[PDB]
Amino acid sequence: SLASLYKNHIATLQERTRDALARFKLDALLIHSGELFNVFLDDHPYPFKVNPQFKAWVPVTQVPNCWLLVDGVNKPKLWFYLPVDYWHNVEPLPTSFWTEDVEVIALPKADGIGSLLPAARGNIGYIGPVPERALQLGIEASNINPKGVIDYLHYYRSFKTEYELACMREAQKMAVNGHRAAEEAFRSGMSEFDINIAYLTATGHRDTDVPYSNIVALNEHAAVLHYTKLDHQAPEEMRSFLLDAGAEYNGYAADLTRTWSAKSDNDYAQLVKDVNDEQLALIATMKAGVSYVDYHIQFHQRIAKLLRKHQIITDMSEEAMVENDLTGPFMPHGIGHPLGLQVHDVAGFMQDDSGTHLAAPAKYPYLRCTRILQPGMVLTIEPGIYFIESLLAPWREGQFSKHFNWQKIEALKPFGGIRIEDNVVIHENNVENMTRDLKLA
Amino acid sequence: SLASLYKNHIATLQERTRDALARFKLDALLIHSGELFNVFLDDHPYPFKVNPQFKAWVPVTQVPNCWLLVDGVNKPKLWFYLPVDYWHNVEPLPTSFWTEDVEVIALPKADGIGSLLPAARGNIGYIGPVPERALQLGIEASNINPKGVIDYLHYYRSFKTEYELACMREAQKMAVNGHRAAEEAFRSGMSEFDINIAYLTATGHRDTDVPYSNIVALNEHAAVLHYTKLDHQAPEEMRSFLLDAGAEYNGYAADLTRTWSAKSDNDYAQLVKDVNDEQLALIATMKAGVSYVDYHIQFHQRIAKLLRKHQIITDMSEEAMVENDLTGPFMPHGIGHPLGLQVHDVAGFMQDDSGTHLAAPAKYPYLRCTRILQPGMVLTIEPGIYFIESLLAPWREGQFSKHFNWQKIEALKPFGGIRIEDNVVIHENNVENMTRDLKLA
Ligand SMILES: [Mg+2]
Ligand SMILES: [Mg+2]
Ligand SMILES: [Mg+2]
Ligand SMILES: [Mg+2]
Repeated sequence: SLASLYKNHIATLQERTRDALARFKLDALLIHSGELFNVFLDDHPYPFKVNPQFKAWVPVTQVPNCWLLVDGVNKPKLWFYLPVDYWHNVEPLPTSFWTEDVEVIALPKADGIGSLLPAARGNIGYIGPVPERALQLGIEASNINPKGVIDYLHYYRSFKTEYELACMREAQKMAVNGHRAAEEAFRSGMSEFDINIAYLTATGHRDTDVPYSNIVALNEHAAVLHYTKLDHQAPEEMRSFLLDAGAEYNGYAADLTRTWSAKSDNDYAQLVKDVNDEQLALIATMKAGVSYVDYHIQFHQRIAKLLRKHQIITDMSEEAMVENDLTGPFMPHGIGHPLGLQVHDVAGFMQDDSGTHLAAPAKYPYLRCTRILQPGMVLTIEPGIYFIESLLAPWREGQFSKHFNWQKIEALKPFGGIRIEDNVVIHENNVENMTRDLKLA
Repeated sequence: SLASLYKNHIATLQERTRDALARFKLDALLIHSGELFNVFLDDHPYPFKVNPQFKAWVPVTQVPNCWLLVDGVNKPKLWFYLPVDYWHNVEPLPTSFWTEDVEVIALPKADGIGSLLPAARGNIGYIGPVPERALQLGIEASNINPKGVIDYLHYYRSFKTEYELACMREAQKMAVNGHRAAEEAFRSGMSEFDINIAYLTATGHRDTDVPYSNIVALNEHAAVLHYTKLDHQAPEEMRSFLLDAGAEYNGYAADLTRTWSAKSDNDYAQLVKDVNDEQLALIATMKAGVSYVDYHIQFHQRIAKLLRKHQIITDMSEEAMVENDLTGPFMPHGIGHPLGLQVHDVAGFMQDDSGTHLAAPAKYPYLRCTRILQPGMVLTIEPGIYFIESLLAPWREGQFSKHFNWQKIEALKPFGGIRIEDNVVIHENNVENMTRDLKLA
């Protein structure tokens, strides 16, 4: 099943590659997995992060010095770095399903790749993180990471193959398990550090191989959007927990966010439940052929609803709240973004395979996606509401200050904020919510 | 007390810097903490690894875009990157023990540094991982990471101040706690992954912030010198555990290795005990004024003694065993190296402040230290005995094959290997074993 899906994946990628080579007048693409490099003045290596364009073809993510030659017609060729040394642990020559559709060739020495490459290299496009290596290998200067080919392929990354979707559902499983374990850790009164430990234990991940840094935010930290630190002692009293964490399977990411209240009978808990319901309703409105921006704006309308309902903003209609941008400081980020091999996946602004860029509207400058919904797309939906003094301050001084319930805002600050993130897949007649299909409350 | 020590530290570094600047004809050093950089084609950042030369002055290890300006006479100036935006964690400048000896100035934008630096930059030497940024700031290309100054400073990093020693002792405490918890995990039959969890829990480290990747090796994996993988299921039969792991405090590293046998009554357990005792005896022989190579060779003699005692190598004297290099494949690495801000600390081969280089002897090409011991040096002592087929097998094709007890070697291979590592401080008339002072058995 997964194997046959992978045969389709290879066929799709071969077609895209063939079209790209035809358009940009190239013979083939040489895709480099990457190389190790050390910290300044030290021999301490940075962790290896594989070229996304490399793992786009094959599930090999932990091996540098690998090389993929593709022409869209012949069987893809993979030179797989296989050093023989007693120092390091070395990955064996892979023989999994994918090796049936990809010709795997052992590469004992990294500098042995040059003699194995095609004789004529003048029309080969190199894609990889080491341009100097490409130049050494006889790749023409302009064929080193050519932006036209890269943009083309990125545009087509927007549309996931069935194999990719299967991989992403598998990542969803791991992330869900992690989130449940983390919630249990929170309920037990554990610190952010220990909660993180519980998440990693449940997922089988290390902090060095999660698709992105975990956000384990207790209380006020929930209002901190890029919170990546971990307190080693639990707060004096538990109030709230925002967890933005995910997982990875065959290079494909899940990226989930859940928010919990320590108590269930306060304003904050009610607000969390409301954000949940609004998120689900928004998703229920989603369909192909509609701009993603529409859904961003839509959630700002829902924010206006919640602000009015909870008496956070008073003496103003929801419509006027949106018109005057009062909802702006409460969700100062976008409703979400494409998801795939990368967490913030490529082509979020790209309208065609020629690289046409459509920026976010000035009113919502941090929106990461301006794409028309089409079947095959995988997108995050991550609405939130936060109470951030630096953003609220100018409002307190301005003409709309009287509309803000500063007392209640102060009362909500110690709870930080709320975000609820699912990952969905656009289909012809519906939207598949992978996260909720796994019943993550 | 740490404040007073730090004041002394500042005085020391000031004088070193003054002398270096006078010698290599510069007015000041501009030392850059570093910059974030992302994965190829992604917005996923690599973990931040501070410039060792930067944390050499101040205990700031997690903040990019910081700049130290030092002339060796006036109070050190530190522009501390302190951005004001509703993302990540917002807080004021540090007011810790070190902020009275250094002038700390908030830097809200990374590109604002250039207008805050002295106008005359023709004689300012840049030290940092971003030469391009130095060029942008008008630093002469020949003054970007100047070899003379860097080598000089590296040479003097060999001699730790009292502040540095204190920090290293704290790191020792952390690491010792980790090793104890890890041994306990091992005895309980836990997988490498769970043992690593236990280590991280006891030290309070993350995999992303350990000074070097943990080596958690069960059974045969102990024969793999750089084993940084983790099995998630415990092996069928527990036989051995080699743990090479450490900790960091104020940017200063501890690096410890311990080896345990599942059973206490077999040959392997006895060999582990013997290696431990021989390590301790070697350390008991250590003296200032003596070459480190002497101690490397000495431990090869001790290895010869053990191999003879255990009937692993037969019918050859210890002296002849060393002369013919039969002990070679049993410890294919150095006896140790300088330790400090970096794990493999600097100036290991550097004989003077002019950068004179003394290579390891050809017989022991992987020895990382050729220094004469002097008071204030911190060194690792990490002897080991391993059973590595790729290194042992060729001896069967040679004239000394008859001296190898291949049967016993075959019996010992399932246990992998043994390494016992302590971190020691050289003093005038004694050697301080920080690790054993903490009673890590
Ligand atoms: Mg997220
Ligand atoms: Mg997201
Ligand atoms: Mg060491
Ligand atoms: Mg070590």
